Amino acid sequence: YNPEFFLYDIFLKFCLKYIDGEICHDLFLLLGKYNILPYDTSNDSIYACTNIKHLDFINPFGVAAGFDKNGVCIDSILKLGFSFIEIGTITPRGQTGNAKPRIFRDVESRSIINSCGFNNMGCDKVTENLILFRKRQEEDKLLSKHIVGVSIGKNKDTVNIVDDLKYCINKIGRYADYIAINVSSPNTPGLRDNQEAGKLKNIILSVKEEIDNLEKNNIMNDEFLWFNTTKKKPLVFVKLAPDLNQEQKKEIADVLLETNIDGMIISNTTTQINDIKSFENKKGGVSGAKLKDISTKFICEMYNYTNKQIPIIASGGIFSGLDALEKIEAGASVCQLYSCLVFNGMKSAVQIKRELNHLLYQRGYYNLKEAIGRK
Ligand SMILES: Cc1cc2nc3c(=O)[nH]c(=O)nc-3n(C[C@H](O)[C@H](O)[C@H](O)COP(=O)(O)O)c2cc1C
Ligand SMILES: Cc1nc2cc(OC(F)(F)F)ccc2n1-c1ccc(C(=O)NC2CC2)s1
Ligand SMILES: CCCCCCCCCCCC[N+](C)(C)[O-]
Ligand SMILES: O=C(O)c1cc(=O)[nH]c(=O)[nH]1
Repeated sequence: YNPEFFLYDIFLKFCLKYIDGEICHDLFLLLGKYNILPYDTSNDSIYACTNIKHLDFINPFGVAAGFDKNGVCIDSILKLGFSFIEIGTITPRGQTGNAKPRIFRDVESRSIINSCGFNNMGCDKVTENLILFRKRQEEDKLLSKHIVGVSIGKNKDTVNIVDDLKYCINKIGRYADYIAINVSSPNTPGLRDNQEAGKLKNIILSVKEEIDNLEKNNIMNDEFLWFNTTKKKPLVFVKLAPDLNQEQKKEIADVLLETNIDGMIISNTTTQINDIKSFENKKGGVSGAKLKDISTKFICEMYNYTNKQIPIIASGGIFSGLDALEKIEAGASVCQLYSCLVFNGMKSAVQIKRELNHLLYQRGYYNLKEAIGRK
């Protein structure tokens, strides 16, 4: 491995015991901004590359939304060894989010709870940050072929979700490889109710429509319209919460096929977790190890209910290569990490890529794509 990763695990050990969780996170981000994290400069195995339609991932691990909300250190997080990152969730206008403290960690169970409430700098600032990233990407050998998706959402006092989505799309869409529609945060009331079938359908179609209209105004070639990685219009995903009834699920499955959505992220955080003692005090959505089983089962169902037609992005509870293969066997094409980063540290992507590779060999798969959906 590397010593650089070593010191940071030590600093991280310290910070987990004594420092407030949001502060640790900001600290991590500040280190990224300053470009003093370690680099994974290794070639990823050609046997674990993956794709979602025409969107190609050099490796199957990315970082989930809510980690770099404002795109302040995309380079540095990608350079840890991840194939992609999802920035945001963003909203049209900058927002403080809910009252601090709003993030707590339980180390022993490797779980997190949060009630952030979409704290972010807003679309215009985040768009400016993405633009600067995209300019660096053109000059930096390590960033080529790396994917950046943008998670989009609504301001908390916004009545019309769709108007919020549309505005985001027209601002930042050109710079995104994909757009994740966040209708699943349990920290802005209601929002989660937008997963009801009628509103969701309308939402997907308006998203898809605004993206298409990006292409129509401009005089330039596509090479110049899409200032992203794929050089094409961003794909459209929707991230779902796991706190839904079986009937609801089958009904959401239906609308995804009907609207021909490019993919689904399963899943967002849960509020259905009761047995974490340090979290009785606390409010919001739950991440980490305890979410793994629920999230896995949710992938199975949706893959089934969509007839293996809608590419799945998996989240969360993913810590090991084994955790990772479970998701893939259940039907995920690609995996996002969040908590693992928090508890396992900067080495997370290097560690997990090796384990997925070593485990793909013991199960005698020829490559990753062959494992998808092999229950
Ligand atoms: C502090 C925090 C902030 C988050 N912010 C977002 C967000 O803005 N948008 C989103 O779609 N998910 C958000 N999430 C959910 C994560 O993206 C991820 O789906 C969830 O943590 C499950 O993954 P995990 O078990 O690997 O941690 C957030 C999670 C945490 C813990
Ligand atoms: C991976 C990692 N390594 C870190 C080393 C650190 O110490 C140093 F600043 F380097 F001295 C501080 C934070 C670190 N992170 C963290 C990143 C995000 C973290 C976190 O808790 N998110 C809260 C939402 C749970 S924790
Ligand atoms: C500014 C050098 C001090 C670094 C010591 C603690 C972290 C070391 C990681 C440095 C790696 C930075 N770099 C060159 C990989 O980007
Ligand atoms: O911003 C948040 O509070 C948030 C958003 C989201 O999608 N998921 C989550 O757990 N928290």
